[PDB]
Amino acid sequence: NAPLIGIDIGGTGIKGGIVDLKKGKLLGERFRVPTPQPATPESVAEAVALVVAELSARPEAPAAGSPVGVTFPGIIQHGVVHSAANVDKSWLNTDIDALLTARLGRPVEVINDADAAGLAEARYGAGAGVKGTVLVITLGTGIGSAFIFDGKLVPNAELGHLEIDGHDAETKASAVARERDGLSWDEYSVLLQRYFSHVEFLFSPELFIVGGGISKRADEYLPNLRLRTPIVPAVLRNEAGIVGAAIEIALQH
Ligand SMILES: OC[C@H]1O[C@@H](O)[C@H](O)[C@@H](O)[C@@H]1O
Repeated sequence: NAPLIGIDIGGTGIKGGIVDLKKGKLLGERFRVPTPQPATPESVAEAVALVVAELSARPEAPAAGSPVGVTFPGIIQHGVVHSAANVDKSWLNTDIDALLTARLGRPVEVINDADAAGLAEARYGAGAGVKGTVLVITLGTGIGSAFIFDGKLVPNAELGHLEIDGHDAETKASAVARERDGLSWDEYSVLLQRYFSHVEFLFSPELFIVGGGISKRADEYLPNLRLRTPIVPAVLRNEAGIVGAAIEIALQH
């Protein structure tokens, strides 16, 4: 049926795509603009507007007033941001749905970035057909987590902020932390063994799906892990957030 525009707000880039929910893929190429710095509500709103404007002008674009799905790296409750771990703190308590709807001139509904990735994996990726608890852990600027149960999203799980060995988990195990501390893939594997085995004890999941940029290098560390839970890289990576954002619109509507 009718495609929907999905927007993924990341630390280094704000990208979007026209999503065909029938195939779980994008129509045409994804479009990206640099994440403004500082990334404030006002600057980010402008960047999102540019991405949406570009996609809306394409022949394969959905109706001009169709709702747009957008991701954000934080807790989202009733369109309001409740955490801003790696973004400007001015985002806290910001009604992002209202902010973007006003700027774009069409309905906009935001969802956590990891949650969106989870919806996508559950519907079109490594989580399809898997019942029970499925945890999608994304490794990038921060550590994101989508809690899926029986194919349904249990919203806003922030497992990247579990405390492990005296530290906020992502401060030591994010993709960024790995480079900052000069860790080899094997040393990083030690940190991940600790993280996943801990989360495994916390939830006894049926499956772990690893997302985020460096999940593309999963063969460098997953083979070293010794878990009771099967663990595989995510099917969608560069487009997981975009697709998941569109899925959320559909589910809500
Ligand atoms: O972007 C990945 C994750 O980073 C964490 O620091 C944020 O708290 C999460 O909301 C986000 O999903």
